[PDB]
Amino acid sequence: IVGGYTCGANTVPYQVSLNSGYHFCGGSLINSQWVVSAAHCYKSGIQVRLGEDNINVVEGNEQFISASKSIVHPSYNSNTLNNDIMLIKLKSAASLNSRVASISLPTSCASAGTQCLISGWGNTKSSGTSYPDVLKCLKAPILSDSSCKSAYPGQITSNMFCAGYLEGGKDSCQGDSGGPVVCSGKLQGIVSWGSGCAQKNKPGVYTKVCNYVSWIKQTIASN
Ligand SMILES: [Ca+2]
Repeated sequence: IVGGYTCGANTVPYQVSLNSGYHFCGGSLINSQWVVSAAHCYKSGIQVRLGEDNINVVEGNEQFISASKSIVHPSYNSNTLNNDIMLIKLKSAASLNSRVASISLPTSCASAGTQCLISGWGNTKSSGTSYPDVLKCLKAPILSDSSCKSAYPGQITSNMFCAGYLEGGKDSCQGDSGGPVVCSGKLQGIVSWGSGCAQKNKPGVYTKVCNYVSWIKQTIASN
């Protein structure tokens, strides 16, 4: 997250870190057994880390649970990042508590102009690299479809939305991929892509989770 703030330990209790020996992506806990992330975060060999604040210090509220299964969307296209969504099943259920909690899936798609909470352990610099140890947060508004398409001509599908600030300075970034975009208390987006981070006229692009609720529900009813 570039231009964000330190969230505060465990104030984003649905945020997970995906670890393959190191943190490499975020995700969102949607019930005790399942995490939503980005398909471009797929790796074999994922451990889900819940209850994290500092990802480099065991502070006492973590749960580390191996994935048993990962399910990339059947229509994921890694070239365009259309359908950039994945489900990860935990080998055992998380113990839900004040620090480890699920986020609701949406009933309706979020509206342009809504301010959402985006969070992650990704890079904090637009130019260069600095990765934080504690979770960072950003409030960013959803942009209109027309503004999103103008920013990335020929690249935005109906399964993507833009959020952020066209002047630059505030955005998600590498290492935040797969993490949540929460709007009105629901998971509406997944950190998916953008041209650099926090550059002028290049807002973040997010997977539109409301288009995937029926797939998520049928897949979790079946696995
Ligand atoms: Ca920790």
